Amino acid sequence: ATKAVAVLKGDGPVQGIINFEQKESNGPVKVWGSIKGLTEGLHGFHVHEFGDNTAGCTSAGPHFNPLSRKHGGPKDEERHVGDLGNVTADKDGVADVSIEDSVISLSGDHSIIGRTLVVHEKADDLGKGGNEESTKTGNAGSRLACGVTGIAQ
Amino acid sequence: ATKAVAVLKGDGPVQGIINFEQKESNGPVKVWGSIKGLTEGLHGFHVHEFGDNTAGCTSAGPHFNPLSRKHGGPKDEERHVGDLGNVTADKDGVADVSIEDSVISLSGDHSIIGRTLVVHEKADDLGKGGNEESTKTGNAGSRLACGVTGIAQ
Ligand SMILES: [Cu+2]
Ligand SMILES: [Cu+2]
Ligand SMILES: [Zn+2]
Ligand SMILES: [Zn+2]
Repeated sequence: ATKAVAVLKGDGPVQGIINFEQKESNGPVKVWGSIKGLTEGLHGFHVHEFGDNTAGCTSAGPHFNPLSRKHGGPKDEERHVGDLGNVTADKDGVADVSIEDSVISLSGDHSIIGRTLVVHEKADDLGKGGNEESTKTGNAGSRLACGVTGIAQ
Repeated sequence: ATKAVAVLKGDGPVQGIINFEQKESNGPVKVWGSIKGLTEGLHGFHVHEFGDNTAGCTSAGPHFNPLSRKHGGPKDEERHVGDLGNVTADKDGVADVSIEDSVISLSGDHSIIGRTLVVHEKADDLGKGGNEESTKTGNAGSRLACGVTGIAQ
């Protein structure tokens, strides 16, 4: 399996380790791990275009979007490659992430290797919020923690 | 030109930003930037195999070595792909890095995207130290700071 990992860090208490596994290069990516230091509820969760951490999470740029589409949820045809939707933190502040996605890859043009995984302040509205922002970022708000996605063993 | 960047951090004071530019795939990669908080002198500088920051610099693994060769200097035919040799810190603790290398790439099999750049405590002996450690790490010692190499604009 190609395997990857992103270690999320930010200026606040949010931190975690997200694993990626893709046993077959033409199959889906499994995404799992823990994020702690979160407020309870839903948090936007995306792969952004750049693996650039020179100005914290800001320099990651927008959502990874090689096909130049509008923001959506991961179940939508109209989405960014990087749109993984939401993760859910429990009342103890821990999101135990478990996602499977067939649009991102660990190889090829849709590869997220060397790109930044970001967990956001608020819920991703999945492009249904009735404004321009909904259609670019899902209104998920500010970037709480991020990590460059790296090749793992 | 693909571009990449690594932001180096560790537990101590060592930190910097390293840029990569490769105008042509199969052309040389230019490597430049600045690392501060170093002791004056030579410091080993390598791309390691994994972009895995879960246990700090230790989980980056060994030098990036897809051709299974012995450790060397960047001018040697017998080297690891990740062997970028030494960088030099002036008396104010700053290494102004400026390197061109044609063995690493920002794409293909020798791509360092998603892999960890590491700067070391001691000088790399470029595989000429006559012990077993020399042919693996160059006796560069401990890992002061590291960063996952990410895609930049
Ligand atoms: Cu995002
Ligand atoms: Cu090294
Ligand atoms: Zn999006
Ligand atoms: Zn080496």
